[PDB]
Amino acid sequence: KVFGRCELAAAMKRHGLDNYRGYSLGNWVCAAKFESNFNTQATNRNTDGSTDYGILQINSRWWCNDGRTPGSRNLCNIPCSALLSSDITASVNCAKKIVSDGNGMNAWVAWRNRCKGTDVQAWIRGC
Ligand SMILES: [Cl-]
Repeated sequence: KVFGRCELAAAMKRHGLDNYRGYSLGNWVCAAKFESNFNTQATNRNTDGSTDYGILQINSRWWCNDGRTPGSRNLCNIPCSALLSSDITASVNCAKKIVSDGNGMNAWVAWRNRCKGTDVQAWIRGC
């Protein structure tokens, strides 16, 4: 599915991301916009043989297992395929683990480059 902005904000809020580990909701909405364009089925292959999966583009070298990535660590203990569901539960649960790992939201390249340092509250304005 392709979420609307406020629709995703509300779902992310129900799943406990607002202010999670120090990151207000607009961070998570901005990250999804620029990672997946709000599409739960987005996928992107990388040079190291990994793939990024789903609404938050979770990576198969470190976080989810896709069975085809060298050096897999599966730190979210989840098949990557579950991260392509239209239900965001598995992606949120893994995102919570990622953002707790010690480098905050910097794991999300698009957030780091395109959201961090901007007024991210604008992403929930009008919702
Ligand atoms: Cl998989």
